[PDB]
This record gives sequence, structure tokens and C-alpha cells, in this order.
Amino acid sequence: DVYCEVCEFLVKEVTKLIDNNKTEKEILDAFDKMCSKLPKSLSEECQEVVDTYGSSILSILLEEVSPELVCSMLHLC
Amino acid sequence: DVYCEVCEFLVKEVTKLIDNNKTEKEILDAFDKMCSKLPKSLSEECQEVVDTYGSSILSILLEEVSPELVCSMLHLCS
Repeated sequence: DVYCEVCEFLVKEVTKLIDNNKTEKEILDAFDKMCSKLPKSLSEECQEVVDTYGSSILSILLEEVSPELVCSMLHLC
Repeated sequence: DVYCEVCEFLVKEVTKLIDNNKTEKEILDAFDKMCSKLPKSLSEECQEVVDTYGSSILSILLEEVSPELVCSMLHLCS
């Protein structure tokens, strides 16, 4: 109605907020430790994925956030 | 496909990684400026929402992230 509109607005702002340089820097610094915890037979393919798409994961995941589906879980849409 | 598994792994790790105290704090600090971007006709309903569900928004946002879907955007899955 209008609590859906306000909730949806807020989720959109949050999404925008956290798509920022502090978040990226933090993700990039962690990719090493992330691949290390994987079986030795998957190491190379992990590095290969990180060294191709690592820098673009955050934006892809944020871009897929559905403001109405978040607000649905909060019972506001 | 191992590249699909590896990609999906990475997405889950990133999702966990950003669900932390630095992120929540910056969200909590910014709710006032957010409600101000709204017409004065909606101020109260924005504050009612913030002061009921503001603390829950991050958690729900990341729970809803689909590792599968992100990797398909990356053409590493399906």
C-alpha cells in the first residue's frame, strides 16, 4: 500500500549504501583465504574464477536484490 | 561442473563475509538520512518501519541471495 513503498525504498537505499569501496576492498582481500579452504583439486579453478570475475561479484549480487521480496519476508508486501 | 561449484562457493563466502558488524553499523547510522530523502508526508511511516525492521534488513537481504543466479549471470552455471 504505502508501507510497501517505504520498505521497498529503504531496501533500495541499503543496497546502494553497501555497494561501496569499503565493501569491495574487504572482499578482494579475502579471496585468497576463500580459495585456500577448498580441496586442493579445486584450487586452480578457484583462482581462475577469482582472477576473472572476482571484482564483479559484489555488484552482481547487489543488483539481484529484490526490494519487494525482502519486504515480503518482513510481511510488508 | 566444477567451475559452477567454485563460483557458487565464492558467492556464499562473500555473502557470509559482508554480514558483519561494520556493514550493520554503517546501515544503522544511515537510516536518518534515508528517511529524510522522503517527502515530509512519509517521515512517520519511514521511522515506524526503521524502528521495527531496520535491524532485520541486512540479514534478510543476504539470505535471499541466490548463489546459483549470480553464477548464471557470470555464465559459469547451468
